[PDB]
Amino acid sequence: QTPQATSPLAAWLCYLEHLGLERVKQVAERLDLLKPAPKIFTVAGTNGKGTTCCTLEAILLAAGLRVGVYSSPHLLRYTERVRIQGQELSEAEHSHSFAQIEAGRGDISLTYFEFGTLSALQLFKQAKLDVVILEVGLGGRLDATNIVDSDVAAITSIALDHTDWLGYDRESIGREKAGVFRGGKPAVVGEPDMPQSIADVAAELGAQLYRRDVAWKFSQNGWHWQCGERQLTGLPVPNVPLANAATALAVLHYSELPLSDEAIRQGLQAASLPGRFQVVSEQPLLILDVAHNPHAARYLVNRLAQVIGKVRAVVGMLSDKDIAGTLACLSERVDEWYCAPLEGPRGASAGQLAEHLVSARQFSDVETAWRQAMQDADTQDVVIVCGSFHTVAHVMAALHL
Repeated sequence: QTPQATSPLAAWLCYLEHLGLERVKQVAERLDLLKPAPKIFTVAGTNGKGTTCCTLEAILLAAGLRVGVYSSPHLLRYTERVRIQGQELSEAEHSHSFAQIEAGRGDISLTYFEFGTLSALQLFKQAKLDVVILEVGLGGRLDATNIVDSDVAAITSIALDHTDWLGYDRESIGREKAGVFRGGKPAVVGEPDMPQSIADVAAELGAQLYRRDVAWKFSQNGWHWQCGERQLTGLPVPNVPLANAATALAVLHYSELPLSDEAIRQGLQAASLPGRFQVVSEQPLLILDVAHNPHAARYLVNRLAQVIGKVRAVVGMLSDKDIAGTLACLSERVDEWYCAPLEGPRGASAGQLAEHLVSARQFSDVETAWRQAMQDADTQDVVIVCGSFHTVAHVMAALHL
């Protein structure tokens, strides 16, 4: 049955779970959703989209602007996906927005993500925003967020999130992501090892390509961000990866928005996202991180090295990830492994994780694994929960965050 505006959000999510861009575009046109705010930033990338967006948001809010952010996936609540002024909306607002998309689409079928994307646009449109930040779901060219013409588009990073396959490489991934670029608009690339396909697409489109280590760069007791002969010096170090903060500053720079020193510094000091190298406790140090590929794992290993005792990892992953690569990378720093299954046909068993490891413990579920790691942990240890949004979410639910 079809839910209504007054139905619980959970009933809407069940309906949606049971569901090129021509179809989602046609619905957005019917509902005048293509221009949610006067300034739109679209952020693609394999990793770092979340923390790039949260840095943009923090600086723009510090500047006194009205800002919305659309991000995905979520940890505990669907409502995490749409932030306005840094905050989540009520479930009721979501149910009402979904009902408007449902009425509005008529006979046109939409996917879960298209539906959620149109709902977000509708929420943003009503909120009288200055700037909307759209995190791409997957890829770029064919993502629902690509129906909106952005003022600035960015690629945060290029990395392989899946296993070997013909024709699947940095070049193929890059090409699809570059689909978010627009003719005559800044195309910011925060990946330092940029595939050529990104430059080729930018060139076919007529976008203005602005690459890290060509057009702008950064270096790190603050840090510096430079673009040509101008720089910001002695910036505060944020609680996000500096590469992503730097991509955010590049977006802001090429947008030409007026932004004070105070807004930049306050935003950098505020920027953070749950589950992105999130310290939840000390002695022992408990960190939650949604890393689920080798590139994300590399950053995690580097951070772990500087918080220096044993490192105990609580891990669960989806079966279609590069499990061998991610676990090989983490294994550079992880001393003790606590493996758990994730539920459903899409979730890897604990045995599927353990086959890539030597000494691994296997548990019935992530909470159980995590509790055993915390029991085993000495005060000098680090316990890192990682592998998937799902793994992190199970521990956050257990901790009642």
